Amino acid sequence: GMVVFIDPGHNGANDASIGRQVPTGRGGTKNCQASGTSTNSGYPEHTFTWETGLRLRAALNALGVRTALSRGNDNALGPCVDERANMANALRPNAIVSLHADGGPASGRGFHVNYSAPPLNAIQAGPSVQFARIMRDQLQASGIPKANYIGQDGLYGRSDLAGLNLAQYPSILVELGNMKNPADSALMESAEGRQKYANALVRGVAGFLATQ
Ligand SMILES: Ic1ccccc1-c1nn[nH]n1
Ligand SMILES: [Zn+2]
Repeated sequence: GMVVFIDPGHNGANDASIGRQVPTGRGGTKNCQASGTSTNSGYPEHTFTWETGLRLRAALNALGVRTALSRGNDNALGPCVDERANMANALRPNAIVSLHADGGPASGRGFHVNYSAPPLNAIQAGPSVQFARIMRDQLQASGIPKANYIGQDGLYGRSDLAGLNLAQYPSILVELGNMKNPADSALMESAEGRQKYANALVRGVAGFLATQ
C-alpha cells in the first residue's frame, strides 16, 4: 500500500548545533536547521507544524495510508534538514510532505507550495511538480488563499531548499501561511484551523497518490 513521509518542519527544541553546515544537494552548504518563526502571540512554528502534522497523520491513517514522521516529539532536538531528506529516501515513500509556516510582512497572507527546480532527477522533474500543483489546488479548495506576497499563484519552484534538492521520491514543502498575519495566525492558533489545514493536505496527498 501507500506510504507517506511527513516532516513537521523545525525542531521541538534547538541548541547551538543547528548552526552546523550540512550539504544543500547542489554543492554548497546551509545551516542544519533554522529555528523557525512564531505568531505575534508567541505560538511557535515548530508547534504549529507538529500539531498540524499529527492531524495530517490521523487523516492519512484513516485512509489506510501508512505514515512516518521526521521527528517523534515537539520538545527536543530533531534531525537536521539533510538527515530528514536521507531518512525519507531510505523509506522509499510514495510521497514526502514537509510542513512549514512563514514569517513575512503582516499584510501578506496565504500559502505557497515549494518544489525543487531546476530538477536534479526525473522524479523532481515530473511527479513532484504534479504533486505541487495538485496540492496548490487543494489548499485553494479549502479556502486557504494563495500567498499574495511570495511565489506565483501558490507555487514556488526553487533551488535553495536542501530537503527538496536531496529528495529521490515525490516531495514538496508547504508553507501554509504567514504567522505574522492576523488571519493566518488565527487559523494556525486554533485546533479547528489546524484541522482545516490537515484536511487540505490529506486531499492533496491522496489526489497525487491516486494518479500514480
Ligand atoms: I527535510 C524536507 C522534506 C521535504 C521537502 C522539503 C524539505 C526541506 N527542505 N529544506 N528544509 N526542509
Ligand atoms: Zn519553516
